[PDB]
Amino acid sequence: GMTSQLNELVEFLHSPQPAVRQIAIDNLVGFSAGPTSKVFKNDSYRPIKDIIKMIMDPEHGTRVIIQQGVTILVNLSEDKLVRNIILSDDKKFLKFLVWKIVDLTNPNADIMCILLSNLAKDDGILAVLNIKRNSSGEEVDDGLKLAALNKEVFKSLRAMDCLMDCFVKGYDKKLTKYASFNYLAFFFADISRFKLGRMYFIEEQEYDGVVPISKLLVFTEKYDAKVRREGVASTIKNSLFDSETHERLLKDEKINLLPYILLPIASAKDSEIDEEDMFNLPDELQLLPEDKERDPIPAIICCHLESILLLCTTHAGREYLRDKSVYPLVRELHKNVENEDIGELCYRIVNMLMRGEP
Repeated sequence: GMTSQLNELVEFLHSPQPAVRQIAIDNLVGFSAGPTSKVFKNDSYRPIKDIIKMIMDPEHGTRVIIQQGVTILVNLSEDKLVRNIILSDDKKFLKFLVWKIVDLTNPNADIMCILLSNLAKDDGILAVLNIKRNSSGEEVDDGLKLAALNKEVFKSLRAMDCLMDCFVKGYDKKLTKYASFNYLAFFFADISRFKLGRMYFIEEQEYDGVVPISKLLVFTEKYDAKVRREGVASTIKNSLFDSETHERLLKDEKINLLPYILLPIASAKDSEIDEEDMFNLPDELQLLPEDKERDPIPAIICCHLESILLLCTTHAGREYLRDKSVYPLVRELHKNVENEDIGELCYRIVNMLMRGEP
């Protein structure tokens, strides 16, 4: 019935005629969500391969065809086995994808960021850290016409550097009218789970001489972009996996890590901290606006509390946190937010900060 119709239809994705393909994918895009999507897994994932070729085709890959192909791939990238095909079957696609996001004339940038964030679960995503290009202008990389970079915006030839630039400077449609790059937050979140990924975020990069994690910190207070807050929260937590890195990161004043972990758990109104404690708080936590509130999403608060808890691993870290009135902030969070997961974490932090010197 429908299964029989779709099996025949999917094969037209590799018809030699462009007109035929354009029609085939137009009809198929609707069936990529829900039980009918099994059809895209025929011939050991041949439809996925054909769709990838259609997207990358420089002549016949129109705006609509790219949008429909990516929309399919976003839906199908829930399956782990499909993500494998997207990354490993053709190594060109990942290069194509990241470079087309940083193309500020690409109208399908955001939908592509969603695809990228889904692919970041598979550890084959680490390839992004090595994807560079020879020149700033137009270039042919393994038969791919890469668009010329905006030299005014992107100073790096590294892909990961340029994606950071898009996220940090492109929020609220500031680089492109078509996109705000929000879902790159989830890309950074999932890639920083891996060792080599964490290492990008906590080390100086040449192109702008800064430690990337610092550039994301400001977005913990971005209360009109829930996706950004969630991803950045996880990236910070994942960046702190190594105890021995904690002293360096807390004390680097150019990074200025701690205040942006604390701000989302701080409130002006529902919080009584005496003035002795308040004088030890970081500058950014003192004289808070009257309307200053905690992040309303408990999942995000818990993530920040997990970061604080990580920092409590080492004695030097515990001393740093104590000296910045982290205890009173945690106490008042506990007092004023009924959530039970938040509460459990608050006690675990206090248990740690109660320790002396080993």
